[PDB]
Amino acid sequence: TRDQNGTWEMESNENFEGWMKALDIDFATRKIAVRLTQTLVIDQDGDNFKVKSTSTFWNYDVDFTVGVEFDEYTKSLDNRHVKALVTWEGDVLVCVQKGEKENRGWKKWIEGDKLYEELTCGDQVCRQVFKKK
Ligand SMILES: *C/C=C(\C)c1ccc(-c2ccc(N3CCC3)cc2)s1
Repeated sequence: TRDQNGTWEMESNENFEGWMKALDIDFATRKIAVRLTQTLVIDQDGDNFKVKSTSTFWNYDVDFTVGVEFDEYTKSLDNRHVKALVTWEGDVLVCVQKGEKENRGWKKWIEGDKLYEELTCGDQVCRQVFKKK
C-alpha cells in the first residue's frame, strides 16, 4: 500500500545518533535527542503530504507534493539549505535532499499496520519502526 496516513508512534529506533552525527548536530542536542520516543503524523491526500515529526524535544514539520521539487531550509534540524524531491519507487516513498551532504534523505514504507523509515546521511542509516495508533 501507498497509503501512509495516520498517527504513528515509535516502537523501534536504530542508529539515530549516527545519523545525527553525520548531520553535525551538536553533542548536547544529540545526547538528549537519542533518548526520546518519537511520533510521526502523516496527512496524505493524493500527492499532497503534510508530515510532522515530534518528541518532547522537537517539532519538525514539512509539506510537499510528490513529484514536485522544492527548496528547503532544514530549520531546527541542521539549519541547511537543500533541494528536496519526494517520489515513489513502487510503494516506497523516497526523499532525496540535494545539498552539502551526500546520500541525504529518507525512505518510508508500510508493512501491515506498521510504518518503516530509513533516515540517511553520508554513510549512516537510521532505521525506525512506528505502529499505527
Ligand atoms: C519523514 C521523517 C522525517 C521528515 C523526520 C524524522 C525525524 C526528524 C527529525 C527532525 C528534527 C530532529 N532534531 C531537532 C534536534 C534533533 C530530529 C529528527 S524528521
